Amino acid sequence: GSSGSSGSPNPPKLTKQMNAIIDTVINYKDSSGRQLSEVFIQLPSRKELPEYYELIRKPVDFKKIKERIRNHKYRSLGDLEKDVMLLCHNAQTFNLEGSQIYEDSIVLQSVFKSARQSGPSSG
Repeated sequence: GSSGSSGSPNPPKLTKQMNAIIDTVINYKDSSGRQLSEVFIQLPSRKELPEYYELIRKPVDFKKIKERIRNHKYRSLGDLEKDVMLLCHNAQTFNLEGSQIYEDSIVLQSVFKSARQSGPSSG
């Protein structure tokens, strides 16, 4: 099973870490201005595109991932990875390979990992 009440609110050292990563991933750009996270901001409704929810297991978005950090939901950094990686995979599953949205997914990932290290942390 799993347990861990949300007694005290995550510290500034942890919360910040989460933000840094994402804040960088979502802000990360590839084209000459055309961001990628754009197509990863909001998702299609269940009525318009239901099939999406049929194949996709957990169609999560970015607005939700962030809403959690501010909701003291995520217990540890790992949790963030579970979603972040999910929000990406979901795409590679829907969007064809070597496609426009595809490549992006792969990129966002490379940025996520790097972020963890390359951040505001300045000894």
